[PDB]
Amino acid sequence: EFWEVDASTTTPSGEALALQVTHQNDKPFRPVNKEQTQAAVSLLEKARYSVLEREDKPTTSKPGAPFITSTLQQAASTRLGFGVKKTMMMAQRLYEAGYITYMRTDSTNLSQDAVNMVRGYISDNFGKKYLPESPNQYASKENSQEAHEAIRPSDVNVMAESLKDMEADAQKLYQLIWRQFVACQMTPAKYDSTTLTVGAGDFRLKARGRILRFDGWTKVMPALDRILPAVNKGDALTLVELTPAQHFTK
Amino acid sequence: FVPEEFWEVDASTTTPSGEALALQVTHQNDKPFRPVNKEQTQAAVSLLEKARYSVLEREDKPTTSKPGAPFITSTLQQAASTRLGFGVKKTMMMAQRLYEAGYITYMRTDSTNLSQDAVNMVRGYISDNFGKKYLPESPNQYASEAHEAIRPSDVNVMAESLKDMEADAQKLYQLIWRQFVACQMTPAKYDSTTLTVGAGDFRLKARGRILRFDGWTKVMPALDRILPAVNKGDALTLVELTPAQHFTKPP
Ligand SMILES: [Zn+2]
Repeated sequence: EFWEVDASTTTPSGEALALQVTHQNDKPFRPVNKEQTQAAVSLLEKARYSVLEREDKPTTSKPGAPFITSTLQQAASTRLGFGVKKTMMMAQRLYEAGYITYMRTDSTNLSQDAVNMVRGYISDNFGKKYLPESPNQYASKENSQEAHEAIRPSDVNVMAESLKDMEADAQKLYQLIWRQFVACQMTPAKYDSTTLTVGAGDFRLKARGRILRFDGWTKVMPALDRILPAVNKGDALTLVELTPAQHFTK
Repeated sequence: FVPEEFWEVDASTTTPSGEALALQVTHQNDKPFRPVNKEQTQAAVSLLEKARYSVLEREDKPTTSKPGAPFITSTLQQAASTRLGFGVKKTMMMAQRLYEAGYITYMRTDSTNLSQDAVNMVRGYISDNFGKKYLPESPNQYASEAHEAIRPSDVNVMAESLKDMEADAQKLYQLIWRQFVACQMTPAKYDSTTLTVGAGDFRLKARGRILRFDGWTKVMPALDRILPAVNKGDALTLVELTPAQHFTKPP
């Protein structure tokens, strides 16, 4: 058996930052028993934590394409817990009430009027950094009347909340469709794929993930590694909790 | 630090689709699982390692996380301890400093009240700096000597632009400022999933939640992940059981 110790800390600005104890005395931390682990905890409890290093690799996250039947079914399942049957049923009701485009489609195509309508909405409700220079294209081939279209809101100015006549699930499904559509025409989110190294007494702790630099499309559609609060080399952290756990090789 | 009164045992599993699923033991023999020492934890592990894991139930439902009330003396001390690492005397001293300088309301109070002017002031700020979805239709009132909660005299004055206030007082102000603004913002909303699992004489659960709207957490960070698809009756592959205990900074 061996033990691991995770630590919960608070950044200078009061944000939560989870770390894993990786080293003690410059070597790998892996106590073999409760005795050694609890002693490490005592020491960890009394140490002063600070960020020793922050290694960044700039990255950008592109919004996803507007929904089609397959992607709507996957997203509704994941974000809303809706099975395939419920999803198509609610999509059907929405389509028939005239709130969204046809629900059976395998094309991410957006008509010209739809692109202009959403870019107008983005331009009116968000800063200019949220609007790409040109429309975001998904799927090769442009629109032309009777062509297929992605599943999208008939009118972007209509929010799920305004659908007072549709049942709860239909409204939730509409909000999901609405968000994916608006987000697909917004700019990429920008992050710093990072590794934070923290020093505490004789220990070294680490966290890996990404720090948000610009939310971009995520402002309307929350993105599903993990987002770490921004911290800089030299910053002090406040220890709030230590969690030792026991693991077995087999 | 303060060790929790009970240890806990987590299970690392896999679903029929091969996706990782993390669980926590909640019951043994139908009663709450509450091992008081490492020893009774080893026992539970021995029984769980040889058991069969099956999904008993899956629940998906919308949940909300309302903002907390504006600070009063006690809650400010606690938040300052946790978020800034300030001892009570240091907090009160910085508070006294911020007060005598006219930046915050009186720092010794048990009241979560906010004057009509204060409310209108902060809602105005919220309206100008955030979307419409961030401003409650009606103000938020909290349940509850002074007569008003600790809050900034002016919402427009930011900690950064204080003055002859030292570093910690500026930080203490930001904390007070953020709590004040967030208490008048809308709730954060999520879509939660709860999985219940059966194994031998034990029951375990997994809780996950997807953020749908950050609301108040946009200005005041809250202090979890996406659960894989599985259905009632699905068997799970057991990977490893992990006893664990939490040590938390004392009040
Ligand atoms: Zn076709």
